[PDB]
Amino acid sequence: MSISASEARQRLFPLIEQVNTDHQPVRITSRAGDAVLMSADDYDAWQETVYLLRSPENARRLMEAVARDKAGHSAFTKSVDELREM
Amino acid sequence: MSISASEARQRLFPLIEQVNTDHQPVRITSRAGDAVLMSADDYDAWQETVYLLRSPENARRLMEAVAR
Amino acid sequence: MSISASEARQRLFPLIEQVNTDHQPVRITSRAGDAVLMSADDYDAWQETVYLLRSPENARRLMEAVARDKAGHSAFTKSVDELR
Amino acid sequence: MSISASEARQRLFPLIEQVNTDHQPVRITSRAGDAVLMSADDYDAWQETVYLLRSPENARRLMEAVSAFTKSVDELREMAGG
Repeated sequence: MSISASEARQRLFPLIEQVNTDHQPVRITSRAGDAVLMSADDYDAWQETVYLLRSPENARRLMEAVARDKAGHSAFTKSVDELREM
Repeated sequence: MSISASEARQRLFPLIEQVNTDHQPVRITSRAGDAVLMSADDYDAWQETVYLLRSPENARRLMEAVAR
Repeated sequence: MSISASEARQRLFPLIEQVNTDHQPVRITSRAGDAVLMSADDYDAWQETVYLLRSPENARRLMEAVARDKAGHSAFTKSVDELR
Repeated sequence: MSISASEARQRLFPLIEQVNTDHQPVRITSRAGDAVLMSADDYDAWQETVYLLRSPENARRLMEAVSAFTKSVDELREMAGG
């Protein structure tokens, strides 16, 4: 979860499998500054949902969609549970 | 809507049905500060979404799930 | 810690000053439904600051702009002065 | 503007430098799946500001961060810290 740009340039393939599995960002350090590698799905999803949050009513529309079905229930309970653990 | 504090005071109960129905906030003017009246479900969903947005993976999980 | 709509309609004015002085939203419970009353400023800032994070890269520019706000007009003029 | 991991591997050092100079993220595509590389300072601002936004008070404070009067603040400051 933190490594030199030097160790990361060798190890990009497994770092990318990594961020896409455990969904944990990787800090890459460097003399010319530090960087974060992350799952590109996660990042994109994060942007696109903030895109939809133009107002409280959209946040409400999101929660409902989540309340609609059993897969919504699953995904939302796991998120709250993640939260509850930290 | 967009009204005065006295206008908002006498009209307060229909304002609460209005907010719970059209989900639009109501801007109340007063020389003591402006205020917004919004539905409680809207407020709670907004604040909850923002809290859940702490983890980016959560967004991806909100997304994947609606699409189920 | 909520208040009934009837108590709210009564005390609207002091509720309004108070939502703006202490900036804490008040929850209103009624037979007509539930509401939250908060300052227009908290509400505008909530919506706009989220809109700005549409690009995660705005976060740092928000942080720095607010830092330049707290610095004062003072920091600017000195910048201007350091010269060619 | 996405590059292959095989490209990212080659110019990893200038890429890290770019991301931090430009304050723009880079999308890396690879046989191992997709990633986004971003300045660490800016990832951090981003996680922190979303954390702060839970609260509408903190949000207000991000919007609203902001003489003879101002003179005397400076005077008191100095008096209080000298």
